[PDB]
Amino acid sequence: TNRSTVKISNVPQTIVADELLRFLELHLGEDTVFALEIPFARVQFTTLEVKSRAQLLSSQSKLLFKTHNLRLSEAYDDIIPRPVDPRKRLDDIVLTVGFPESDEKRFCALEKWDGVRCWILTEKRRVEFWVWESGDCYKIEVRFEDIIETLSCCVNGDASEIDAFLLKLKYGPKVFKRVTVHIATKFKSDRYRFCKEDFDFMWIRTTDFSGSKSIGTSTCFCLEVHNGSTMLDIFSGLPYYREDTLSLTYVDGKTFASAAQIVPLLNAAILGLEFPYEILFQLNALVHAQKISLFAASDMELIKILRGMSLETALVILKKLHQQSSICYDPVFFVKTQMQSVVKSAYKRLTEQNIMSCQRAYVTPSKIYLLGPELETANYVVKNFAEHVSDFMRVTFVEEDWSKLPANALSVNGFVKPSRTNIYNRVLSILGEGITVGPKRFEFLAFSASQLRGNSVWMFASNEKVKAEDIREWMGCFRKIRSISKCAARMGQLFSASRQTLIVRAQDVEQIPDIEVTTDGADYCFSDGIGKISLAFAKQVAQKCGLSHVPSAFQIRYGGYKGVIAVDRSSFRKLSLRDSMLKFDSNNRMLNVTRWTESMPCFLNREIICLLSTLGIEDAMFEAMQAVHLSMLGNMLEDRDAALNVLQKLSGENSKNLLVKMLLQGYAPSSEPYLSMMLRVHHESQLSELKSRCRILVPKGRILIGCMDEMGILEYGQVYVRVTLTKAELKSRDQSYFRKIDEETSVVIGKVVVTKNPCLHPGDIRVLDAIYEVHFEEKGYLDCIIFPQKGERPHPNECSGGDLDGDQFFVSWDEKIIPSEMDPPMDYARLMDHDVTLEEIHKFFVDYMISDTLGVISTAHLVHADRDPEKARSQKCLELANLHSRAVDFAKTGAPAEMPYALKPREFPDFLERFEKPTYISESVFGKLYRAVKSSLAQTVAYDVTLEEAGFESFIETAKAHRDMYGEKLTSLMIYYGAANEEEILTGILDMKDRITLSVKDLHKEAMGWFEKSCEQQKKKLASAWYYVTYNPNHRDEKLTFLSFPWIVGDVLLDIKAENAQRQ
Ligand SMILES: [Mg+2]
Repeated sequence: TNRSTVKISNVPQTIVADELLRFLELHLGEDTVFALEIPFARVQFTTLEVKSRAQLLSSQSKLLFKTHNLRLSEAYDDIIPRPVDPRKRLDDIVLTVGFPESDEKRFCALEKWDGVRCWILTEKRRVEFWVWESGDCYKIEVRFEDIIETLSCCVNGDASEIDAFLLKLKYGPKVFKRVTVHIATKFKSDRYRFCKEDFDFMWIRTTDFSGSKSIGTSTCFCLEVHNGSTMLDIFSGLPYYREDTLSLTYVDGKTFASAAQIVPLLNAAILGLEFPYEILFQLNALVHAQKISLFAASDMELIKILRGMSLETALVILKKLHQQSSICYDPVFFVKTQMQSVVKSAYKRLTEQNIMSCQRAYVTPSKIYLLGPELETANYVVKNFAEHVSDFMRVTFVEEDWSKLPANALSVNGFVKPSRTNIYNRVLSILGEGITVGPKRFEFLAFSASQLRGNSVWMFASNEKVKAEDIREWMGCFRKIRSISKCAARMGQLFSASRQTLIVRAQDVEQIPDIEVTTDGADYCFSDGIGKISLAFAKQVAQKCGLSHVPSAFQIRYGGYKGVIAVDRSSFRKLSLRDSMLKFDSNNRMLNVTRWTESMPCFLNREIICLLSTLGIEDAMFEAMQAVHLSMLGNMLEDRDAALNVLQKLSGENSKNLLVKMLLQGYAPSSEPYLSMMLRVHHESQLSELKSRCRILVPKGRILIGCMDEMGILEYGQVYVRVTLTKAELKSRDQSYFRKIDEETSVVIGKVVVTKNPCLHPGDIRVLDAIYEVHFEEKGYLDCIIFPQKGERPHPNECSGGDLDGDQFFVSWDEKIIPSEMDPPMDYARLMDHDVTLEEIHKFFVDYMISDTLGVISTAHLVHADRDPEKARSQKCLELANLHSRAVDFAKTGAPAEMPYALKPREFPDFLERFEKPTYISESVFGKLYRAVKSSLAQTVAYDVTLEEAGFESFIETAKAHRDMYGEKLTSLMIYYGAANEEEILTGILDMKDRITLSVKDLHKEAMGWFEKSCEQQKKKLASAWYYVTYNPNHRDEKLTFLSFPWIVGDVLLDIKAENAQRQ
């Protein structure tokens, strides 16, 4: 319960471990100390009886070495994780990994290991098995969440009822390797040495040590323990322990041994002509999800039954097999039952609805996890190659728990050289040789920047029609690119979502030169990515995007000139691009607009709050703004303000949202059940965000796309910010921070704080001056901060490392957070002849995994910023800001940003919900916001529908089938991914693709709803909407529990409600 690791009190640095080893011998029992640490010293004892006796002697205060007293304090983190309970440390056991081969009582002994040291750790929730395969030692650790079922087994004779203990895993263990340095053993106390049993060496994560790779291809661990008197262990401490002991007999698992370093959990080549894109992937998906066993899919019966039957029914039956949460030990029986009890548009929907059925694969450190076809937003590559959409595969590299791969897993990081571990080599080998799910071999083609951040890789099966290399030829990569950075940029440019604007003539594209100052040594270009566009081209681009207004600037990727282009009414050339926007060469002379300039609501971040506090904004100022935010959030369940205060701006909802529709012209949020539940979900999301990432909205502030003034009027330290006034801002206008330009928009006149999204170094917070230019009408910039054309240094450049390639700048006129003084900024300062190879791109991906994520670097900066007197100007914080800049620049220079141990957060703020880390209270630097958030958190309508929304007699009742079909589809989606009882598009938002899986059934319902409507439409569309409302609300006692079927036609329902209210 304490791990016997006692944090020693103040001790001198001139202390010998052998001295304390022998001194403790004269004070406690003989050889009764396990481990010892001296840098805040730690001593681990053998048991909890020898511990609490030193504490008893510590309370007696007798122990005093030399002239220094010892105050043995509370138990800190374990020096070496060992089970203090003598019984929990099981040694010399027989461990066999396998799967139940679809019988629930027979086990595939894939590989048997003898001498396994099973350490069942409760405080640190993990059971670590120490194996000794070959000549090296490996540790197999389950995580107490891997175990979905622990069973009491009887593998040998029935004389002993309890002989083995099964450990059914759902994610798969993390395998480590015993690697030593053979260095001097003393090192005073040393970190892992001084142990009684010589627990030296390091534990680096590696792959399946078994030649047969039995660890990966096994979903269960069997622990043949010598004694069955261990009921107390392997009990409710191990999750899901049934008391019903099962008789388990071993079977030969030699037929499932695969030596392939890729995809160790797939079916063998025992298929004649079976289609792998629709069964083998789905069968392997079932095996990985453990819905059926590996022998359940490799058996002749199921293979022959699926081969004989139709493919569409096969997809349906395999999906239904994947539906149930238990392990189907009789997939043949399930398939036969669904066959006998069968109860009897087009795949190219991405060309129209921009949604693909992608077959993603999470490649863990030692296992493959195929996840079948899943609906996500389509990208340009599949948009072009929809003929082979089933040949794509979104390969993601995870850490055996569907979590992000740690840098420690892929790199060792007391070491002389950063030697990459076996996980990095495995990822490189998989990216090279590809994933082979049967006949289809998925080999790497390219990845996106977000995919790089998400550790996701696309792989194409080399179909006979088009090879996986020809698509790379289409995308323009690996053709003539010379640098890995620009190769990755070109690869990612064709994956990010965008809108295809008008095709632009190459002759109409002017090339206006860049603006560079080149002062103070650094070469700084003012027009780093900002271009131009004519007003006519702007209007046609706007209507191409889908807007009725002309945005000030568009973030574009036209050809290779990636950047943002502003609307100049003086400009007559169509596109007037620049050289500084060039990233790669491309003949695709057509605009690809990602996002335009809109007045996106502002919201602070923990990094922005940290820097503003460091520059001199008191914590009592942020707390007041968060108090206003929490006041706005508390009454959203009880006031109509949520229509234009929470959903409109705090969340991603807009004027076309259904909740906004029924709140702008509807009743209170708590009146309607669907409205109340969706508003409660939004409330939970906003509170969780504000508690995690302090998105404190500033009404006097807007996050705006950076832009440059194309005329020389704006000077250094001066910016132009003309923003369309919000409704609340329209109500309270004509202030010192604004002046009326039009009936709708106003330009800031006062001081403005400007910083980029990362915003980690004190100095990116720039207190610029918002000035009104007499040329506001001539150029008409809107919802975009206008950086000066000339000056000592470009303002986005001194905003950390920002530039006008579409980077959004945090701009707020709110005087409360505007610093009195601004810190002077950081400096923010190779075409190898070997060209770009596929292996080089794989190495770039691997090294990006080596580099620590921007999120963890920002979190560590927060940790080191919440205690130091200089919050962000601290040496730790400045060095880690430089490291964060290196991590951002990794997309340009492939040097991983390995955060050192000195910069690692030893103890984490209470604001960050890091339960594994040792938390310290953070009442110093705006940690009061978390406490305020917690304090704020811890402070049918059928008749109404039939009256004010269903006045016209519908009497259709055709929506009952939809409620039994679309409701069935929603229940299927909830069973597949969801966990709550929500039936709306936010079902998975408790979410990356749940809004895509959902809102498609509603889109299917919308198609189904109009299909059942014969159109006028008052007798068809309104009738169907009223029938759905009556089916859901009036018969809510039925077995539907949806409350969202009428919301699929919710626009029509709200229109009918307004029409009935208009007639009244
Ligand atoms: Mg940028």
